[PDB]
Amino acid sequence: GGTIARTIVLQESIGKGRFGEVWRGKWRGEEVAVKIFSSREERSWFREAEIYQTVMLRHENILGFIAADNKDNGTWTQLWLVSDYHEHGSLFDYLNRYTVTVEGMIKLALSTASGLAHLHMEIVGTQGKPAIAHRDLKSKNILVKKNGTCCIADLGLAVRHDSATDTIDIAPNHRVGTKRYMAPEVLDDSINMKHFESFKRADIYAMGLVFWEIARRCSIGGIHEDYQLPYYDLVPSDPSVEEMRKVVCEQKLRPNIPNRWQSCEALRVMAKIMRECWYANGAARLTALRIKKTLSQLSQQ
Ligand SMILES: O=C(Nc1cc(Nc2c(Cl)cnc3c2OCO3)ccn1)C1CC1
Repeated sequence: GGTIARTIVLQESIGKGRFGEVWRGKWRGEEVAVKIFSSREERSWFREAEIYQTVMLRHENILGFIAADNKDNGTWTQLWLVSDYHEHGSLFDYLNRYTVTVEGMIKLALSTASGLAHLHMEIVGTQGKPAIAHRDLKSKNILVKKNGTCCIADLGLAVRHDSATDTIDIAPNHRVGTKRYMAPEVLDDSINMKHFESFKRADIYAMGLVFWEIARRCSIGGIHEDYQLPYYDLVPSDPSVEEMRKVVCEQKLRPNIPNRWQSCEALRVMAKIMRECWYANGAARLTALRIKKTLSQLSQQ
């Protein structure tokens, strides 16, 4: 019989995401992470399996996919996605728990940017990889590895591009992701969803917000900010699209960039990146590749 889900033993509930539930399990004694969906969540499970099985997707900054599988407990069927397990868990949890050095902040930012640039990059060839946009990037969907680098997870809302015929592989709906991190053009439904570049540009805005979350926790001489989500100072917990739109589109506010960040070159570079991710017009935003190059150069300095 089956060689994956059949031989994995669940040990601990991690939490619920948008769809399904995440567990820590053991496969041949090795820790793995398992996202479990019910029968009525088959479409979400299949789509996420489909994205993870994209040719040439594997990358140190994308969550390591092990397998999609079914498991029948004798009463109902569970739909499984099995991945690498990372003890730290999400970047959200990590940044709540800890402060980071300049070096640590750069490692988190660069690795996140490298993951995104890999998603975004079309790789030509017989085993070519289509460009992929995530559509729900946030600190809760990025995991921190033991080596202090990040990998991106939760690929179920992603869209894939066919460059040749110029088509996206699904018919995407407006506003599928996390409201707090929606780009201005997503918030007001102005985004042109026939244009794949628009989804890439929306991801960059969200990454900018994640970079802000990280930079806050960069402690220099004991001085740092408390952990906050972007827009903590302007919208309620669990904000509505209208609440978000009023702040982001009408008032045109972005997360505050503290004065203390100009006094350190690494923070200065990060703050400049954030601004250039946060333009209301997506076409003006930096690319993931450019951001990766800037952070790579910085980590060398
Ligand atoms: O939570 C922890 N680790 C952890 C959590 C993961 N979450 C996810 C996410 Cl976010 C999305 N898709 C998944 C996941 O697992 C399978 O598919 C993955 C790996 N490791 C440690 C704090 C206990």
